[PDB]
Amino acid sequence: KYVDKIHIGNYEIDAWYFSPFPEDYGKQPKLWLCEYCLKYMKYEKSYRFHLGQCQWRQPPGKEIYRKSNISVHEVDGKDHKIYCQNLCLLAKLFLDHKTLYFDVEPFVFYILTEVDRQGAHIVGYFSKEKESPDGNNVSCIMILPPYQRRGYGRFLIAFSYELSKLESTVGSPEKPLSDLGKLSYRSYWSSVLLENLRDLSIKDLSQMTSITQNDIISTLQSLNMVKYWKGQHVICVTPKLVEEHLKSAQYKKPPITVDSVCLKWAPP
Ligand SMILES: Cc1cc(OC(C)C)cc(C(=O)NNS(=O)(=O)c2ccccc2)c1F
Ligand code: NA
Ligand SMILES: [Zn+2]
Repeated sequence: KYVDKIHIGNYEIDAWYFSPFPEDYGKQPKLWLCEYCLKYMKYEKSYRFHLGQCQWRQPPGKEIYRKSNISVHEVDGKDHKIYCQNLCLLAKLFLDHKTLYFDVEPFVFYILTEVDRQGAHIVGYFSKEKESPDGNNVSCIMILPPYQRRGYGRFLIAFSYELSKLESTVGSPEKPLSDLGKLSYRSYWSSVLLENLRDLSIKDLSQMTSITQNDIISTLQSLNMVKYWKGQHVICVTPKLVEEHLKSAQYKKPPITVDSVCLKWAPP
């Protein structure tokens, strides 16, 4: 019997996938998690006692982004191993393809929180390899179900590229993406490339956005905005076509933006 439901913060969330919590935790009807330190617990009564004792009110590590009540904390897997392991176990409940939960030292984790008077409330996160041979600027990216489709995943995607820009490098999320992750990346890539084309080669779009040329190309292909000439993909779009796409329906929700002025981060 697996964990099939969690209590975290004020949320109850059904699981989507197996996550390898220890077997005596899986047998319970519900797993209870501290939303701040991510300790997982077996019983409502151990949970209630923890909440009265636990002094964390935000993620560990350093706050590398803060604008109003939106916060990102950078957590080195080697300096906060238990926390990062608990995060990985939580994420695996909602990610089919994640496979790494306990060997977190090679990773840095970026925790998105929404802040009120009580504390910084976890919304989702992405992990990133400290050293990525493959040029992945995201390893796993997860938004908790009650926050999905509300602009938070777009924020974290945009955030992963802002770090890539600061590293003077392109990057791409590690494959395979979850289904919602796929739709989300395609929509983010469209928005960013279309906005840059409104206001340029494929290589220019790549250097301006840190989106890889392959991701740019496959995005422009889905928009039917690339020609092929003698073995080369070549952008082929009119300003009017760009605006037709941009004011269409799916680009209408106002984003949580990443304000680079509020990003406190130096490339390793
Ligand atoms: C990357 C990602 C992962 C995710 O978790 C899954 C893995 C369980 C959820 C989201 C998410 O919530 N997307 N919706 S969105 O933020 O409103 C958004 C609107 C427009 C363009 C991009 C995103 C997400 F982006
Ligand atoms: Na649910
Ligand atoms: Zn706690």
